[PDB]
Formats: sequence, C-alpha cells, structure tokens
Amino acid sequence: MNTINIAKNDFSDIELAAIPFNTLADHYGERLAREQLALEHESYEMGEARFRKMFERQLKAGEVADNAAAKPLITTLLPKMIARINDWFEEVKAKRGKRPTAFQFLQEIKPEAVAYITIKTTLACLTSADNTTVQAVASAIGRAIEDEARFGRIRDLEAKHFKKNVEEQLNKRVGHVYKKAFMQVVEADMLSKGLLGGEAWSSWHKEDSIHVGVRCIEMLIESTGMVSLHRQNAGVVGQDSETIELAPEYAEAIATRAGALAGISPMFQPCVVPPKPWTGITGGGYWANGRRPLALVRTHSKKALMRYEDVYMPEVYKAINIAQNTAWKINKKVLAVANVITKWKHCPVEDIPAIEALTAWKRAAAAVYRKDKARKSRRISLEFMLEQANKFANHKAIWFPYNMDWRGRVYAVSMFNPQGNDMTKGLLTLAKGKPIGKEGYYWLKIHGANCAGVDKVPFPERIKFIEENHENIMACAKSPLENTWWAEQDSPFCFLAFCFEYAGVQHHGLSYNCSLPLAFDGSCSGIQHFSAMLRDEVGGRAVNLLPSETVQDIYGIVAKKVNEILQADAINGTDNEVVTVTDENTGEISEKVKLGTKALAGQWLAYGVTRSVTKRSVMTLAYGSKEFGFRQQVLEDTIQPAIDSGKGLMFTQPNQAAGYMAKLIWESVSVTVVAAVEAMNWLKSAAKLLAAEVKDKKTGEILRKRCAVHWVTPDGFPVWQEYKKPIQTRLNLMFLGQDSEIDAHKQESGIAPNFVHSQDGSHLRKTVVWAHEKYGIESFALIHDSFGTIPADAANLFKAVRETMVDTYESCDVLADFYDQFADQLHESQLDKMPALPAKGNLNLRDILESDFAFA
DNA sequence: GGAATCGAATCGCCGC
RNA sequence: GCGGCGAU
DNA sequence: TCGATTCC
Ligand SMILES: [Mg+2]
Repeated sequence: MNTINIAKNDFSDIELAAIPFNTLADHYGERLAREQLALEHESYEMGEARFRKMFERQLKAGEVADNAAAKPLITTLLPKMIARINDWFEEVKAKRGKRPTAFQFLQEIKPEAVAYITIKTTLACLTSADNTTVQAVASAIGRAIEDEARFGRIRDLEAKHFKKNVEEQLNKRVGHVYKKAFMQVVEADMLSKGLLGGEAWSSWHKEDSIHVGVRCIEMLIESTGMVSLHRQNAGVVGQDSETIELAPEYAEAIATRAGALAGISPMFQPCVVPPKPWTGITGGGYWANGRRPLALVRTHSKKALMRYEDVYMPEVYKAINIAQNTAWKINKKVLAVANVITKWKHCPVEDIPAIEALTAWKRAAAAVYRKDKARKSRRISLEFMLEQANKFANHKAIWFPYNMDWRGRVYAVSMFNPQGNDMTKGLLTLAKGKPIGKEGYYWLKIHGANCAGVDKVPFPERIKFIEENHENIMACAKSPLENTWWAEQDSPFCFLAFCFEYAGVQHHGLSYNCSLPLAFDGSCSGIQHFSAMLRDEVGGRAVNLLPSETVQDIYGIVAKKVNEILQADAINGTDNEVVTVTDENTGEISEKVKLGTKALAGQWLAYGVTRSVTKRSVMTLAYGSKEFGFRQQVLEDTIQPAIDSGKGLMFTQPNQAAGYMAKLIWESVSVTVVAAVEAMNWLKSAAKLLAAEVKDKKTGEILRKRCAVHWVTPDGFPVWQEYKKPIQTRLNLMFLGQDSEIDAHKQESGIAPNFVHSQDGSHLRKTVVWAHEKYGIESFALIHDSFGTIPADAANLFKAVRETMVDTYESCDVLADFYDQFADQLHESQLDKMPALPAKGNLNLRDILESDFAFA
C-alpha cells in the first residue's frame, strides 16, 4: 500500500555529490556536467516511476506476491507453513471421531502448494477488493485449492506424458480465466478418451470451499509471524466476525524491498558527453555514483564478476573505450519522415499498397491471438524509440556506454542504442564525418544495395543496382512521403538514410561531408569462425571466407545438395511400406503406411525446395540444432504454412515429410560445413566430461567434483561457463511457480555457441583496436558481427576486419589452447574418453584478405 | 546393472 | 519461470 | 528418433 519514495536523498546525491562532478567537469566543463548528471538523475526518476506503475498494476490485479519485493519473506515463510500444515494434519488424525469439515479437501494437494495458495489469494483479495470478510477470503483459498486439486490431476498422475503436449498451449493462454477454460476443455477431452481413470470431478459445494479456507488462516497464525488473529464484536452473534489480520509489520518489510528495488531499476538513456572510460570492473560508462553501478561484464552472480577484478586485459579495455568514444547524432531527416508516418501506421512499413480441418482452424485461431500480442508488443517500443530519438535530436553529439555479456560480446548500455532494429538503426548516424570521396561514394552505394536486399550479387552488380535506380533514390530523397519505394526495401529507414546521403553527393559532389555508418556483416559468423579454426576450404567458401566467383549462399548450397538427393531418391530408394504401430496412450495397435523415400522425394519435388526450406536449419546449427531440431523447423516453417495456404496436397503425412527433410538437410549441412560440425562435437565432449561428478560405484566417493568450463579469448578476455541448477521448484497449474550444482546438460548445450560467440567478440574487439591504431578510424557501429564506420574510413574498416581474423587464427590455435586449459582438470578415467583435436584442412587464411564477401 | 525417462546460443525491452 | 517483441 | 543420464 505505502511505498517509500526513495528519491529524496539518494537520487539527490548524483547531482550534488562532489567527486562525480569533479572528474567529469575536469574533462568536459561544468555545463555539460550539469546536463549529464541531470540526465542520469532523470534516468533513475523514470525507472522508479517504472516500478511504481508496475507495483500499482500488480496491486490492482492482486498480483502482489510474484514481485521480487514480496519474495524474500515468502521464501522464509513456507518452511514454517509446511510444518503447521502437517501439524494440523497430525492433530486430528490421532483424535478419534469425525474429521473437521475441511480435513479431506486439504489432503489431495501437495502440502507445499496449499501453503502458497492461501498466501497469494489473501493478498490478492485485500489489495484489490478492500474487504476483510472471511466469506470472500476463505473462499479465495477454497476455490483455488479446488482449481489446483482438480486440474493438477492432469499434470500429476494420468497424463504426465500427455501434459507435456498440452503444457505449451496452456502457457500460451493468458489470465486465470483463459487458462481455466483451456484446462476445462482438456479434461473433458481426456474423459472422452477415458484417460484420467474415468472419474469426473465432483465439484465441492459452496459451503465446502469456505470451510477449506478458514483452515488456512489458522495454520498461518501458528506457523509464521505473518498475520496475528483479531476477533471483532465477540459475544454478538449478529456482529461476530474476524479480520484478515494482515500484519502491518510485514507490509513494512515489503516496502523496504519495494523502495530499495525501485532505486535499482533505471531507464538507461544515452550520454551527452563521452562516457566515462573503463579503468576497472565497475563505476564507468555513466559518470555518477549511482545505486546501480555499471558492470563491465554482465554476470548472473557477483562471484562471477569478481574473477574479472584482477585479470590483465589491456586490449579488452582499449576496445570497449574506443567503442564508447564514437560520437553519434540523430539523423534529423530520417526522424522527420518517422515523425510523420508512425502517426498513421502502427508499423510504418507494414502494409504498403502495392501491385484435420479443425487443427488448421485452431492454428489460424492462434495466429490472430499471437499477432494481437505482436501488434501491441511492437508498437510500445516504437513509441519509446521515437521519444528517445526526438529527445536528443537537437544535440550536436550523443554517446553510448558499452559493456559485455559473460562471453565477451559488446553491448551498448542505453535502451535507445545503435543495436536496435531498422528504425532505430536508421534514426542514428555518426557525428564526426569526413569528405566522402570516390571510395566513400562507392562504399555508400554498396551500403545502399544491402539496405534494399541486394546482397547476393557481386559489388559491380550491387553498384549497378544503385545506378539504374538513380531517379528512384533522388525522388525518394526529395520527398519521402510522395514515394513509398524506400519503405518497400528490406531495411527501409536505413535505406532512406542512404537515400539522403546519396542525394547529398549528387548535389555537393565528392567533397560532401558524410557521416553515415556503413555496416559490414559477416555471413554466418560462427560457421565462419569454426571454418577458420580448422581451416575448412569447403566450409569456409560456403560462408565467403574465400574469394569466390560470386556471393555464396549457404542456405542455397544446402538446398542444392538436398535437391540432389531428392532427385536421386525419386529414381531409387525405398518404396512405401505398411507398419504396425501403437499409440502408447490408447494402447490400440493399428497398421499405418510408412512412406518410402521415393514417395517422400516426389512430394518435396512437387512442392519445390529453395533456400527458404533450409534457411533456419543452417542458421540454428551454431546454436546446437541437429537432425531432430530441423524436423520441427521444417514442419513449422515450410510444411504447415503450405497446408494452410492451399498447398501441402503433396504432404499427405506431414510428420513423415518433416523428418525426411530433416534427414536430408542434416546430411547436407554436416557435409558442407565439416569443420563446424566437428568443432561443436569436440566442445560438447569437453563440457560433458568436465561437468560429471565421476565416482566409483562401490566406494561411493566422488573422485573428481563437478567442474566448470573456462577459456581465454585470444584478445585476453577470460570466460567462465558455469550453468547452475536449483534443487527444488514448485509448479502450480493456475498460479505461478515458486545451494546449487552444475547444470550439466546446459553446460553441454551451451559450450559451442558460447565459445564461438566469445570468439566473434574477440574478433570484434581486435578489429576496433586495429582500425583505430593502424588507421585513423574514430567512429564505430558494432552489431556483434557487424562493423560500421563513416564512408571515408569504410575501405579501411573493410581492410582491418579481414586483417584481425587472419592474424588471430594464424597466431592462436584457440581449440588447442582450450584443451590446455581443461586438460589438467580431468579425471583419469575420462582422459581416454576425450576425443582428439579435429584435423586442419587445406584452407589458407591469407585468402580472407582478398575475400570480397566475407565482410568480416 | 537397467529399464524409465529426459533432452534435443546470448542479449535486451514488454507483459503475466 | 512463462507469454510476446526485437538484436546477432 | 538417438544417446545419455537418472534414479533404483
Ligand atoms: Mg537479407
């Protein structure tokens, strides 16, 4: 109810504190200091308002218990409630005679769960309905206990395998009513199949539900210090009542956590001065001594950060500080267009005017449900991104602080940042421009080609596309509202950003001062890095590591290989077979048709396999996907949209064709990028052996403990992969879920994506240092595997990003160094089981320097 | 040991 | 944690 | 499905 406004003293500190004002005015003067510290003061003020609205929305809907300010008392109140749940259960079982009316209802539910539900529904009722009456409150337990007892029967006993199917569609429902409707329809379906044992739920009558709840107030008073009973007008049977007795003592305890957590969530804005350079682990970026100091590495534990406190990494610190020094400004011309069309369209480039059936309906019904969520989810940030773009639009320059994740990828810290979407990327441009010149004009035109989606042809055709559309770009730049052509492109606002700079070179010639960031994007960075480590010529050429006759499309290379076997499987290959198969649930044994590869191939050839069929499987390979994961991709990306849109008449049995294509895609991808597949296998074996508590069964003692996986990037950034799992969790059907060990599978399921993402972070960090010290490059646009600068320095960043990768993998065998880190950490019995280093192929890294389409 | 079973990237914002 | 969006 | 991991 009452929240401490924490802004009075500590939010007044950051402006009025001496030392933060001292070191910042010494660099940029007092007046930039007074604005920067007031802007950081504002950022905390917009964030305390962010909490209080969310807290006030939670109390309106009765959602006060799932905040992290109500958690730390709740996590210490359940261990006493469970005892008094048992203690009442142990008081009457020894007494002979009848049960008290509610004893039987309390037993069907897990004694930890009933502890929770009596807590939350009482705070839900009092903070929303303002009524202390037991008739509303004792029913609040009793209705929701009956909800969890009846519908948790599905999750508990008769459908533990079938719940895993219906769990996802229950999660996609939002709100207690919608999850209740779905759980009602599910239960009625199973009783038609006779799944839950055939007994339909006999609903508790009203007088039962109140009796269930008047229990759970009484065990709360004896168990915990929360709520102490109060009796009203005793002796008058007309006026005999008892308050809910919710303790104001504990309401203060959530307020000292509501107020404390409201000061630690700031809405991070950009910087009007260059951000404070990183000299240590905390403190910089933003200049003030705030309640939330920026961390150099965004770790999930404070211990994980403290290992970084002493490690000597001069080149990591150099690379972040150079990146922070890039002066950005808001593209005023792009913002003028964006300020107009967003007032008319929810997404300004969305709908431009231009020239077994029950499960298909249910798929279409869920489509508008998700798109209604999607439309609300995309418009609220677009309004915010426009506000932040409009706020700093008149500033001569703004700056973005930078820190890193726990693997070493570089992230801008402000919520408005160059790392956002196309509109935000188009709304931002560099401030320190140069005369564009001949080379800058050429690379500006190339940057224009990639904004329009023309990135699959060589540079002369990319140059040619811009020149043929000269009158289209000029008419778009002269008036962007009379010509929608820029909005039709792949990157619309960034293309319009190119359109104005192209117009400036047309008006002012090659002496035009241009500061547009010209991005260069690595094709598939993980596969690019994996092929470079093991020197795969065939894999490297597929992601343009090598000079090729044209741009190489790794999605279409796989699709060509799939269509090769598809036409081979149309001539030879298995015929259709009849196989006996049983559904495990009904037990019924049926004799269905299993299509041979001959009939399966002719189905796919009727559909037509292009790079759209195999795109997602290649993209998710570096994330760990393999032949099984491709099957649900093929069914979701290709097969089901075909059936819904009139095609799929070939796909008589969709799950058979999805697993057939997944077999073919994996056969093609794992044979095209060989070094990628082998490298993730080696890393997975390493994290598997490191994360075992390997012990002898007879002695029972662990010879070697669970061990985390750790490596060092060639830049000098160290990484610690330590996924940790909790001991016990509780899951409620209608309501929300409530020491540690090493989560061994997450260690295996993360080692190869995190390592190659750590590798492209060191590649990025070495690139911005090499471009800034060997060349004069001072402005940087950095999206993980994307490299951007002003057009005059574009040719050097083009040359520098190739130089660092060539030098790094020539100077560092990052796989063999990774072996040297963990090898002394192995148990004997695992040492024989560790596979050897994957071999080195015939690729020469010096070819990368002349690779036109690596971009990185 | 042996079924019984489980499982098949990071980061941000918003909402429950 | 779950639902949705965006970035790689 | 194919392998690990997990309770037993
Ligand atoms: Mg594209």
